[PDB]
Amino acid sequence: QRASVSFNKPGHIPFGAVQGYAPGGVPAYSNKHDHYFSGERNIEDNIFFGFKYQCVEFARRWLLVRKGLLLPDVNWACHIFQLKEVRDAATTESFAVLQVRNGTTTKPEADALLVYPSTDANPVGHVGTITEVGDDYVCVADQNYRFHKWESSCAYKLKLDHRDGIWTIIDDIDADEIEIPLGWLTFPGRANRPEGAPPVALHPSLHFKEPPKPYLLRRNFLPTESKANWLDMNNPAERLFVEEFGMVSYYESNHEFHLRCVAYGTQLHAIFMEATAQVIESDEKLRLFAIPEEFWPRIRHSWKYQQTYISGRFDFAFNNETGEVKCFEYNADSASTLLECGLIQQKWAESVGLDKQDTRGSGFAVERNLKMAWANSGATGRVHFCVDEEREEQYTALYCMQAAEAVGLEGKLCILFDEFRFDDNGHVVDSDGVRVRNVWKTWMWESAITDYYAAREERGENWKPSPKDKVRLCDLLLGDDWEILYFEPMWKVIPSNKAILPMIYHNHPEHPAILKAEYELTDELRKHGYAKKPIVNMIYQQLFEKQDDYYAIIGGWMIGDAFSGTGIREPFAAVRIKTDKLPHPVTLKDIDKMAEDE
Ligand SMILES: [Cl-]
Repeated sequence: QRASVSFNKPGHIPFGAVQGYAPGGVPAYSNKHDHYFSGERNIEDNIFFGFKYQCVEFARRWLLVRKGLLLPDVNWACHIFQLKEVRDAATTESFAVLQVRNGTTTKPEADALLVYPSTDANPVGHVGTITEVGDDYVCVADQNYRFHKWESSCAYKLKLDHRDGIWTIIDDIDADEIEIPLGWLTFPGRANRPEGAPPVALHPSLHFKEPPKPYLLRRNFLPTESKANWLDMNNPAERLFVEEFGMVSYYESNHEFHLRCVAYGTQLHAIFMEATAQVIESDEKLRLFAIPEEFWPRIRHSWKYQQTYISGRFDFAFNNETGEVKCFEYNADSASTLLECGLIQQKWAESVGLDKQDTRGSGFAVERNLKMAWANSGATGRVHFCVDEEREEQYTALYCMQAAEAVGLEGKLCILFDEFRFDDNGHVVDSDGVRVRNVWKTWMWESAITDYYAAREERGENWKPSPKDKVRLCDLLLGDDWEILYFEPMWKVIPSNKAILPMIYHNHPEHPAILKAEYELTDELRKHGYAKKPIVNMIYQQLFEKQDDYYAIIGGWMIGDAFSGTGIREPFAAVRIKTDKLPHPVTLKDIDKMAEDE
């Protein structure tokens, strides 16, 4: 009936899989899906090509293999069009490129970098490689645009229009979204390196140097400008926040700290998902995780049916001396503190004047990634956002709801269960008679399980749902309709259970962020030092080694499948990321931009 959903889209190939080869033997690797950021550098033979696998990464790696020229650092792809100078990889000698505008009498040529402008859904623009030119087409090799396995030596072919001697490359593959590139960069006077030529030997001056150690430093600040009414009371979420909490100190990181969180967060999310699958398929593990046996079929169906999810938050610890990040838990079934990270902390920074050019807020990607999670969640139609009478649950719901609605979903906030009736056929419908199909909720699956059993005593087990009956939590979350999409799905209780911590350590002891953890105390744990943590028996976890006497826990947000930001609790504290200044930016608008924006 209703079809299974997943964040993996048909015919898109996994992250890092080879899509194909541009002429001259340059592989394009999959970046999973658009706007995906891995946090992982691609460094081969001491050359830093870019982030696995963004479009500038391919451009730089292509340019080096094909022509032996090194593309300088540039943050936004569209800014490549203002490039005047690359460097010869072997000599470091400067080499001048030629800017050729699209839509003039100059025909494009093979072995040029094609640059797309910034659009509304592609703020960074795009770069690819023109591999071949015909009388009415150009072939383009790139990364991070199309995710299919290539059938030939390019990702796609673009129309090349010719009218009155004027040549215009038009991207009209997708029907509505017609994009017209800015132009392309040629490398006049530089031949392609020979077939079979030995690899390019980068001059030692141009090798990747060790970036500075991550840092996370507590700062104390006396504001220059301080705004009194810095939240928008016409936004419901912000109004409820001000009603809970009302209208200095903060944390500053560097970009290396942020990247480590993105990389470790993304990698851990996969590790936790892998261990969740092992629990799902084991009866003994389901028992250990205190899933009642009666719900085993329900939770196993959830795991197969719904591989989408909106939010989850790691708890990280960080050591400033060693740069080490460790993970204590994945609060994978929660959205608590999202609004604070995604919005409040930036608006606070602006009010006291911290929104200077030299930093950005650490929850900058949250809003965009939320919209993206909702768009690829599988939820269509009406989504009921279901909360208790707690302001925090309400404003978390409203913030997730704003994102849903921004991508064409229709939201209804439901506080407790008065919005809902059973119709003449035993189904939960709302006050518009619309039958429930999608539920985002703050209600915990454990509370639903408890409500399920209470209702079972109260109502009987011969009980048929009828229109006279009040809808309860267990009818909303654990009803006869197992094809309702739930945000956060039922299986999400598994990665959230600390019983998983020994499993991820057994599976992945090599991972730098993984704490040693066992179900029984081992002499290794006694020697290192341990904490004994209960689970709904015990787990024993290794101990992990204060600024102005403040202990701080870092929250690392997964929003859909994207690591989307950090927030701190000492009590909620703002996190600012100091921006990497480029010494030799290609254009002034590229300063303070971030490759994370792609
Ligand atoms: Cl459907």
